[PDB]
Amino acid sequence: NLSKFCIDMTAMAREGKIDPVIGREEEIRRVIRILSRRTKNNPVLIGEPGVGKTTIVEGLAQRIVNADVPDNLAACKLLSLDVGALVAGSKYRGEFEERMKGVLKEIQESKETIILFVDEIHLLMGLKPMLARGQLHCIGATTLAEYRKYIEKDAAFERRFQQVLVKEPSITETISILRGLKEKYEVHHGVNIADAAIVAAANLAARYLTSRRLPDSAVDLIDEAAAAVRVARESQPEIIDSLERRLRQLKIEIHALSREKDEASKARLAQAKQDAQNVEEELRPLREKYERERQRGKAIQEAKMKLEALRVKAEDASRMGDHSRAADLQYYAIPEQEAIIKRLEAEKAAADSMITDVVGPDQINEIVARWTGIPVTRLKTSEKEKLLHMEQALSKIVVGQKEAVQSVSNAIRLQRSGLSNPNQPPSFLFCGPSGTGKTLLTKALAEFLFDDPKSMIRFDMSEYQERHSLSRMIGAPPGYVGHDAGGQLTEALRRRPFSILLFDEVEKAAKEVLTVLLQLMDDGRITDGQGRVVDAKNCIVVMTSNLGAEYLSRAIDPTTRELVMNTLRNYFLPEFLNRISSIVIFNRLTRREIRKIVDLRIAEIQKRLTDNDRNVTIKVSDEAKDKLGAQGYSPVYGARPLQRLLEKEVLNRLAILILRGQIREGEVACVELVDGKVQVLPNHPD
Amino acid sequence: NLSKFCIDMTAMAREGKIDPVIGREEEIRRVIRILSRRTKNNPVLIGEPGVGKTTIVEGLAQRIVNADVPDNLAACKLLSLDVGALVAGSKYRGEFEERMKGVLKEIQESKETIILFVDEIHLLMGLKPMLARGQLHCIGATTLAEYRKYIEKDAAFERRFQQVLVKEPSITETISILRGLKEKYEVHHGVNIADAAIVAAANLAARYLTSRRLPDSAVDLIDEAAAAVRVARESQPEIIDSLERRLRQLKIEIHALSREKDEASKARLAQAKQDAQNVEEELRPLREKYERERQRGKAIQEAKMKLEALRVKAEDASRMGDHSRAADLQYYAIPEQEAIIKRLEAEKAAADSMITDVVGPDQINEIVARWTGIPVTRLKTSEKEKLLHMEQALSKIVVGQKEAVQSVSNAIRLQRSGLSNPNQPPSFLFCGPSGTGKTLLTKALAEFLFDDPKSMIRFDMSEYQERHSLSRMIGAPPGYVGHDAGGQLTEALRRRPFSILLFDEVEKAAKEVLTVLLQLMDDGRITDGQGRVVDAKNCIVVMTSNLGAEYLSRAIDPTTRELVMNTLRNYFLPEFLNRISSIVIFNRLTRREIRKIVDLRIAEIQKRLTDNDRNVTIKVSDEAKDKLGAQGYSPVYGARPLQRLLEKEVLNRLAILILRGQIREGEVACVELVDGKVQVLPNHPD
Amino acid sequence: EKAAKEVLTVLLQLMDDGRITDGQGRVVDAKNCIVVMTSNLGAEYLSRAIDPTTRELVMNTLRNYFLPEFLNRISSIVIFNRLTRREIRKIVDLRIAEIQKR
Amino acid sequence: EERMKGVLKEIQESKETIILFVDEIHLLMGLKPMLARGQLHCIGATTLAEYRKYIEKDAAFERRFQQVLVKEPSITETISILRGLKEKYEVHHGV
Repeated sequence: NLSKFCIDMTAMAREGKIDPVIGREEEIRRVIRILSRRTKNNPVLIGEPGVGKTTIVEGLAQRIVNADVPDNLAACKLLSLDVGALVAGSKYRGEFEERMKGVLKEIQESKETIILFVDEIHLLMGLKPMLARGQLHCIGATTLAEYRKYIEKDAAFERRFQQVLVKEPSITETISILRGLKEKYEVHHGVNIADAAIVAAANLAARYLTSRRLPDSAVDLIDEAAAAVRVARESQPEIIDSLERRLRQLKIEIHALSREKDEASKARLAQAKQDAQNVEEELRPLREKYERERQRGKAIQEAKMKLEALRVKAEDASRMGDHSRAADLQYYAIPEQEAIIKRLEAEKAAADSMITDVVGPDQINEIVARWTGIPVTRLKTSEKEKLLHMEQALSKIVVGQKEAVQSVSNAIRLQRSGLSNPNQPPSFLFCGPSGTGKTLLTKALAEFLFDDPKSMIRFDMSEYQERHSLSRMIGAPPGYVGHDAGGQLTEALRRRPFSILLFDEVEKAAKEVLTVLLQLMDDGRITDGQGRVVDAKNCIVVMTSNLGAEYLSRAIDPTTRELVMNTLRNYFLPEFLNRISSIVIFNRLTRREIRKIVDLRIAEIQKRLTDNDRNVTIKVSDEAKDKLGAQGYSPVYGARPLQRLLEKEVLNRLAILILRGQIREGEVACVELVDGKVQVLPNHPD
Repeated sequence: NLSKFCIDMTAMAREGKIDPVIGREEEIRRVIRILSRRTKNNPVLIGEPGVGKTTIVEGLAQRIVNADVPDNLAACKLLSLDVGALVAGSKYRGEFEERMKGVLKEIQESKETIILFVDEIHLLMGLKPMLARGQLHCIGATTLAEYRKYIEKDAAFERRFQQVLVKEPSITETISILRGLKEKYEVHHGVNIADAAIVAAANLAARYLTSRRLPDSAVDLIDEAAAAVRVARESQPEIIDSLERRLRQLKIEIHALSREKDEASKARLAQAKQDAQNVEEELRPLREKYERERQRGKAIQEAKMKLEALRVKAEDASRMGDHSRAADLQYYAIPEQEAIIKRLEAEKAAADSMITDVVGPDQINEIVARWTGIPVTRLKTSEKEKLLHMEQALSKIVVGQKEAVQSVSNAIRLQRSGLSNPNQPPSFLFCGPSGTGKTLLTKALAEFLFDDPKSMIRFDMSEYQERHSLSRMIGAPPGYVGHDAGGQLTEALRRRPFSILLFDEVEKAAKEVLTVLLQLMDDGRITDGQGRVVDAKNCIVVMTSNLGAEYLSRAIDPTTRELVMNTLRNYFLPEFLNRISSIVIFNRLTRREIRKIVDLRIAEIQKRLTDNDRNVTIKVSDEAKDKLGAQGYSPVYGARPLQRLLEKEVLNRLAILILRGQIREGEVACVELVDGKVQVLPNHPD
Repeated sequence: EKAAKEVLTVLLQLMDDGRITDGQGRVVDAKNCIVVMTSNLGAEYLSRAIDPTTRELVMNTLRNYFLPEFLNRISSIVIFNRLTRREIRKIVDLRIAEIQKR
Repeated sequence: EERMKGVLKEIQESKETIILFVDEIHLLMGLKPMLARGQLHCIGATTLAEYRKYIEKDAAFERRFQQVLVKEPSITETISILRGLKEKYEVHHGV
């Protein structure tokens, strides 16, 4: 028989080597209905890669072999066969097609109803399975795109098929499947785990390592964690290996002195004999407890092995009816094995590097850290304390609208508390003069709430005032030219959902993209031109304005607030306008805060000084700062100009004397001013 | 002889593995006489996808095999080539090219005359049918879109053909064809079906499903419901299975306990044998009647099967002319098979309960439900009970304008009553204050008549004050600015046959807008600017206004209403105003309805608290309710901002304390107005 | 000044990435590199006597051409002018020096 | 193919857990050793280019491997490893 390429699922099912599936049953029954459906028997599943749609097929087969299934299909069997393996048969398609017809017939001339799951089904593209008229069955599963690319472009084949979707499970579903496979994996490493670590780890992978999808992601996370900790238990303790290297060098010394004959040699001979003694009679306690734990875990492993083997054999026999041996094996070998395990556990509990075989969340934390280099500190923060401190925290970054800060704070608070629409994320639309750090405000926001620069994006609506600009920016359905670039916005949502959304020049926008953004607000997602309606619940969305700022006199009054109220209600649909978290405003910039910013400026300057060993002592006279500020305020950009202004107007002469070294190590940057012109004074000429 | 890629449809007919389709038989005669022509007898069908135009082609073939033929086409052979798999599966067009060649020439090897069906002939473009008009026939079918974009371009190839069209099936067609398919699917399934179930099914299938096309949509959903009923029928009852599982446990326990020396084991073992006999004498009656009804359905299936077998054998002999032996079969098996059928129905009805072969509409209703996310609880009124509870149900949504909603309900009753002008759906003029749930009322009607928000689209007359707005709303020819996006209302109606048409604040829409939408509404229809066919007599249209608020004095009297309507008729065409089925009057919202409104809002709050485990109770004190109403009362807009007012007032500090924990789960959010500025009275200190 | 503003965008990235993301996504560091870009609009204001008043005219002349922060993510603005007849003759002397060298 | 199986077979003929690192693994892609998970053991290594060219095509391998890049070493590290080398290199040429 040419079962060469085939793999009998039902075999391992009876064998029980297949992993125990969990959850997602209604889908299974849907599959069933599709099978017994006459017109198009074809279950053709679709989902994102890696999710182990495979796992789902196998779980259905598992449910099958228990015979609690469609009767007309209970007598049927399932098996896999890699299409790549079939085309691995030969090099050329011609001789290959002989193998293929062999496949189609070999199953055809099979007097027992058995079905094949054609994984990666689309690869039929590269046909013969027009033989499908009920005499046979298949099972389809592959990604959406290529399905639309080839299957959707074949009527006859497809009018005989029925797309099946795959929802991506959520946190709780992880919790389920992970708690399930916990025992299996712990055995395969002979280890222990606690739950809260699993919970966190799941959430964490969900948050940051997101180039892949739930849930197998957090699974392999568990994997690597357990591997690392199992490597540590498998490895000798640091005291043990140091002891052993020591004693090796100790017997080295002992005998090297046994060669020489002089009183010092014999002295350190006896001394190194005592050394090797001490170390050996100390290690053999620790050495032997290490060995004992090795043996304990060993016995544990093999006991679980025979335990589950008996379990699967007994389940098989019960499915058969071999009652006598089934019952005796069950109520004899299971209980004694339980006793074995419980006395093993008792002795391990009494055993008190002695590492806790149980893993810890901190472990996963370190792992994800080296996965993304992100400071471990920020991770172990539950996203709650930061909330109870974010307000003043970000105040410590920029100042100027305490009220705006605390407002957006309350907004995100009400989001995370879950006291609103749980699907439409909070939305933001600013107004006021640039220079404050509005951008920078959002920036600190992100790197505090997602802890990443790239978490920010940028959108400037002059670039988005043509309807076709909208088209390209959201991408177009594959039937259009936008198929080669797609939607940068959309694709950004894809790659990193937990991120931030900037929008600017919104006054200069096209009305249509304005409306699709309004939808996004009320949608919490966007129906792409392709069908992948990608969530936004992990997003933050900001729009910019500076128009009414012409009202801003240095001074907060409600009067001007209503001024710009109308000044905006005119601009956009008041219903649309009802979709901000709350109206976001600004104000003028009194001198005091500006010179405070100057203090922050000289601060980051001293920071740059600290970046290297160079001690430099910035002495900004009060009046220095005073002139700096009083000069560089921009009625159009505030200190954004003044920033680089002072940057130049110090860094120049600073680096001058630095290159010159005339102001030497440990010296003082006496930041001086000369008659209305700032001039730091060199401690010396050449 | 590479017919391998093609199937002899005529054979399949003589094989009798096809389903006799009905309807469009005049189209059959059309294409028949076309093939009788010598001018250009190779037509193309104008066909919308998903109509099973296939089914048409096969009906053609079936009539063809049975003397329903112009003698010129005596023994022509309709065959079926999978053109798609043929063209796209070729990795290199050369093999594709030689395939095309070979099939072409071998067609000319017409040992008998054949006429192959082919589709998507544009896919043959991307000119090798060099002699199609000679030595060749063409069975074409597609939408007019492809005919235009590819065929209407070329001259010779196109002019070789003729145009024929088939339309969307009416209800009645589906009715008949489903009545046909009833028996076929039954015989494939061995279950029962209710006529009216099918009727209401296909009805809702038209109501919804516009994605897919009738009829075959109704067919497939019927099939799915059927298989669901079949899966339940295939399964043994869950109570029996559970009992038998318990019984297997009991057998194992018996084998385990009999080998034990203890009167505990012996007593429970006697108990186990006893209850084994119990559950056996329990299930085996029900188990055997399950087996029996299964044998009944099996007799049914095989009886109908041999019925069809002998009947088509007799039909074959008829086509042979064996009237002697054909009539012998007809009068020796057919009515006797029917008598077998009658006896089977008799014994099955006499069995009458856990499993029913019939298909309650509820089942397919659940199917379409999880196809739409709406309970059939909604999908059972035919708008009748939707009316007979309209007043009350809508009141449960919004209140305060009992007169206005009353008139709305009356005129909508008239619309449903089929006696008012069905061409011109009743139209309405909201007129009163603002922020009164006005747009909320619009959406309320929208859903209450559809139970879905997508059936309502925003169209404010404020953007539509001019004839430029006219051109953008009504669409335009290719040469005007209101055309590129189609027309807003044009496309809006192009999608929906059932929706409401929002005309907000129409005192902005100029008289010209009144007159053009009069052209529209007077039959609920006009011709779009883009140049298509559009009619929405099933849709709904409603206008709004608020200039009557200015009349309204803080407490509707016709006195003020009189002058209001005067100002309207002299501001807006009184003849056009006569198209308004009812002027929707409103008054000053007194404080009681607003109190109840805020109560509904805090209800939305408490229920979103329920939306998670985090759920405490609000206690809005009377004075708090009243004061907050007085505050958020916006005489400019009723209390439209009062909602944001209230939420920002309480919900902020609420969540603050919550995520701090000053009040824990389930307890009271005692909203007690302190100093007129209520504070969320905490319960747990620091 | 004639550039496609999206090429300008990728250049601005280069200015602010230290590297660049490509069609392969991969990134290659340019920290050890520098960049040059020129214009010749100011010739309008070119009339020898260095005066500030013109420089702001030029600054706005190019503000309207690019993004503000783009013109700020720069390291420094560059300015040129015509040549003094004396330095003209000087560079000619350099030329004849080149000549005698050849 | 057959010699490849022979050694592949020869793998199965193993006293202890035989591990066969392989480089250029793309060379076998541009599937044969899809036989036994658990029996065979290699380490992957190539250019990121080759990663996307052949690693990311067969979904089987995609579930069967995990990548670890190699950051470019730095200068001080060069100095160190070069001291290491320097020892043996001079030993090779006594200067």
